[PDB]
Amino acid sequence: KVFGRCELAAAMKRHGLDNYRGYSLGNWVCAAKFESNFNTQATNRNTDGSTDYGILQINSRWWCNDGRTPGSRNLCNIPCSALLSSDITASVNCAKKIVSDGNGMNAWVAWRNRCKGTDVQAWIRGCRL
Repeated sequence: KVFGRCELAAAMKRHGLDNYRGYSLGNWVCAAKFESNFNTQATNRNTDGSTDYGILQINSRWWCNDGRTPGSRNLCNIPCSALLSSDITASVNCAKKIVSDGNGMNAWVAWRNRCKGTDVQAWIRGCRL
């Protein structure tokens, strides 16, 4: 599923991501935008053999199991495919764990290189939340 911006913001908010660990909703939406372009089915192979899955490009070496990432951990205890569902519940729950890991949203390379320090509020402008 390819979410609309305001649609994703609404879902992310309902799921409790707004201000989660101090990150305003705009940060989350911004990250999703540059990580997957709001596409829950987005998958990207990484040089290390792992693969990023879903709307927030959750990695298979640490967070989910895809059956082809040696030395993987599956910290979110979930098949990576669950991170591709139209129902972002799995991605959100997993994301919550990732952001709480210690480096905050810096865990999302796209967020750090394209969202961090910018006016992320712009990502939720016009949305009815």
